[PDB]
Amino acid sequence: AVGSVFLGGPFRQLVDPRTGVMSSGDQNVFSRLIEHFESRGTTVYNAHRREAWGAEFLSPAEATRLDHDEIKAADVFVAFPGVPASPGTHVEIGWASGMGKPMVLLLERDEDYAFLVTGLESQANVEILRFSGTEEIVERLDGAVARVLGRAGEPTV
Amino acid sequence: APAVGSVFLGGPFRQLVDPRTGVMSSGDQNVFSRLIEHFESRGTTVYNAHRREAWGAEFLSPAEATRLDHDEIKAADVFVAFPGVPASPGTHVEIGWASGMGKPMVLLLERDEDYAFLVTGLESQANVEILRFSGTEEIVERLDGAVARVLGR
Ligand SMILES: Nc1ccn([C@@H]2O[C@H](COP(=O)(O)O)[C@@H](O)[C@H]2O)c(=O)n1
Ligand SMILES: Nc1ccn([C@@H]2O[C@H](COP(=O)(O)O)[C@@H](O)[C@H]2O)c(=O)n1
Repeated sequence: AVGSVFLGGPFRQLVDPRTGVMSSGDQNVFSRLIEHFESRGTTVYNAHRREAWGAEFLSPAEATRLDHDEIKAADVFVAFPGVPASPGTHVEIGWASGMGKPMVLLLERDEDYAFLVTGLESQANVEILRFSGTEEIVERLDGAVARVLGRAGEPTV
Repeated sequence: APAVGSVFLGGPFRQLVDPRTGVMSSGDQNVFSRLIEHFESRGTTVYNAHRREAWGAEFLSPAEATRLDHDEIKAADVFVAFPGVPASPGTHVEIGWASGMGKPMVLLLERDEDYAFLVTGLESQANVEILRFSGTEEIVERLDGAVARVLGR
């Protein structure tokens, strides 16, 4: 029941400078979430896959425009803010919250996140999904997406 | 040049609070204070969390901080911020709020340090001017010109 999702998360910090690409492992976490949605026929926008995991980077101007456009187009925004913080994902969190996009933020359990990320709870249309592994995310994500989509339009601060 | 009514000043906060004392260092408070005074002495109202929260001694809750910052950014004529090295998580959220609402922005980038693609990419896709700097005096000398240019659009 979800037409499209934008999936965000750390990119630069995950690129191995020796290889110019994200590891198999980091690619796998994003790929699990991408396939989770795509298997239901949902369109998934994701820069990491788009840019061949770091091998075919866009220019900063192109990356920025395309990401904003894809977030605007998508029904829901799902993202890992990152530990340490992903600068681009944090910009994206600002774009999405500022435009009233339904959001699911994937936060590592027992890690500290920014005041301006956790403070979005109850003030933007956001659900926080704390996780201790990728399987937990896969198990809980559909419920969280459905809830924030169900709230789209409810007034928020 | 356009009249400048108000500025929201952002930058690293958590990473600058000395865990030994619970407050920002003198040197760090001074950077923000100089920029605040720069604007206020020129008739411009300044919104700034660092001063508001007593340099770390009087933090707001995450919810209050988030709401107040978003509201003050929405209110302000221009957004001026240090994205930080290393990146300030909250300032990057604020950069997203400001760019997303089409706010005139001046981003203060340390010269010869690397910043994010989605920050430098704003230079051409949003109403932003990047001001690279090697010291506080350079920022103070160049800020009015940068503000005038973004406010003019
Ligand atoms: N080359 C890049 C770098 C970041 N980004 C966007 O910003 C986020 C990652 O930011 P970082 O590289 O700063 O961690 C991703 O969610 C992605 O959408 C991008 O689309 N292309
Ligand atoms: N307690 C806090 C923490 C962050 N912030 C906002 O976010 C930025 C700082 O983010 P960090 O603390 O993540 O570096 C500032 O520009 C400030 O406006 C705040 O207003 N109050």
